[PDB]
Amino acid sequence: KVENPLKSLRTAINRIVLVKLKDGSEYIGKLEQTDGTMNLVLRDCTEIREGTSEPVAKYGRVLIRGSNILFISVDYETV
Amino acid sequence: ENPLKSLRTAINRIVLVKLKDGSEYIGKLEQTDGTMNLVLRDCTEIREGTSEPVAKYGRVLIRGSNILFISVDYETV
Amino acid sequence: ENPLKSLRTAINRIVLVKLKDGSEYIGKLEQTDGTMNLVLRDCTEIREGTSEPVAKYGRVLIRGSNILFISVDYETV
Amino acid sequence: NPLKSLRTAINRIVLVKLKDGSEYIGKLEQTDGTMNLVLRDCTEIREGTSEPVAKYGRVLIRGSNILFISVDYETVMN
Amino acid sequence: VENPLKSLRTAINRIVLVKLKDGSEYIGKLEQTDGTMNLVLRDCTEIREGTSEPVAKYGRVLIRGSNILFISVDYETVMNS
Amino acid sequence: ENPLKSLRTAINRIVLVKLKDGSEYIGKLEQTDGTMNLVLRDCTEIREGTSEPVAKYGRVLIRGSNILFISVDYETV
Amino acid sequence: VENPLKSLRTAINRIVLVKLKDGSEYIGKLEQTDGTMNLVLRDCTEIREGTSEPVAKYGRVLIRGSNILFISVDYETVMNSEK
Repeated sequence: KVENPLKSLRTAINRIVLVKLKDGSEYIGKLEQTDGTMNLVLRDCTEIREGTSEPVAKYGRVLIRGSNILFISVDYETV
Repeated sequence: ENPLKSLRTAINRIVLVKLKDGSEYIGKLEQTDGTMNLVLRDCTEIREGTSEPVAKYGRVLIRGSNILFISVDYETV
Repeated sequence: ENPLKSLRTAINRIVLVKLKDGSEYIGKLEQTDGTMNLVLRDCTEIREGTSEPVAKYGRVLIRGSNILFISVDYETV
Repeated sequence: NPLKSLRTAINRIVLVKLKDGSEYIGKLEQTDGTMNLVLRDCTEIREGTSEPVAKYGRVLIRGSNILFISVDYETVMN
Repeated sequence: VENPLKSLRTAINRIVLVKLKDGSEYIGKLEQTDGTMNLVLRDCTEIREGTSEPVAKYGRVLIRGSNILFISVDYETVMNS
Repeated sequence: ENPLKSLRTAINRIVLVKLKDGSEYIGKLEQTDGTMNLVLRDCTEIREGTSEPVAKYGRVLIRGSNILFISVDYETV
Repeated sequence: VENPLKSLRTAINRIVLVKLKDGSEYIGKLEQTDGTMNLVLRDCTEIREGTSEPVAKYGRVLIRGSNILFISVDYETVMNSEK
């Protein structure tokens, strides 16, 4: 079957991803929805700071605007 | 399962709207457009943690173009 | 529903406009537009947080793409 | 509608504020749907005053960078 | 009357001034423009507060119209004062 | 003759991506498309001149509209 | 005489300067171009303000036309002041 960047976004549904917006902020959540424009819907969204033991704020269920995203960590693994 | 009807399901509830400014706002969502244009009843700007209320704007119309994200169920307390 | 119809209901009233640079402007709304191009009267710039006019501009055509939000029902005084 | 309010001020002085917050005045000649303007005798005046900074002559201002345009400057004369 | 792009198109073979989004100004001799306000200038040099300096020569440059604040189409008349 | 068809010659290779943040990231390019969206494996953030990584993000989807330039083969050897 | 984007294609194999919106300048030898001003460069070297002194080597880069301020076509001869 096919493989394209945007399909790989659609395959990350129901798993834990990191989204980095353009302001430099990073939010971890359980990916639930996507679209072509990269509009995300996440569950248990938590802002984090790199370094640090992850969370610094919780936002619950969040609709993210694809226009403002820099990248998406498709399968975020803490090791 | 569209990312947008999740938004329009959140109408009549209290939402958090963050903008590129890092500016966060909280208010009862009334109306919603496909380009994520927003109207909020009782929209008070809140700093992050802080104190919360910073400025009370009443009913605001928010351009969708300038939004980072929207916490659709921001009765997260 | 439709968020921009909420803009045609503020005409001939005072509104507050937050622009992208963060500067705020009060004035009386006259005409509107699809691109949220606004025309205000007695428009005075006020500084972030306060109600103090630091500059008055009179009748002002505002470009819509540079607007953060519009406080539609700025009675709240 | 707004963009015909703009044409009211043809051959009259308007004030234009760009995204970087720099303000410019000059006599409006020509406009279009994206608010691309043409001004004569363009100057930088400094905010609050009408004391020039830089003269620029006839200028074409790209519309997307415009914060606002005060079409009825020159009545701020009063 | 009117069509802002036209005043740009009659400015060919003239000395113009371009203020870009980075906030810097340049002068040069205009040579090619299009509908997207893309500019081709000769003898381009960065520009200042008053008269006009030669801070940095960039020669023959193509200027992407999407990042231009404005263009002064008769700048020679200006620095002829 | 096409700038983008030089990008797809870099798949499975290590490239450097500088976002508009100025922030730069190295990683094995896996997937691309016409919008210059990229998928990197072992995406790590770097500071030019230094050896230590700023952050590890693993397999990353990079949105194409926020990229400055792609070093479509970082031969640092 | 002709059309801006096309004058960019007469600059293939030349040393050109590219300034991005952030303000950083890069020097390299132009390979491939398209309508949206997307570029491919060899010898891509970031140079410091106005000078011709290298600060970072990037080799072959695909540059996004969206983020360009300008392109100094044939930049080679424009190295009078130094080298």
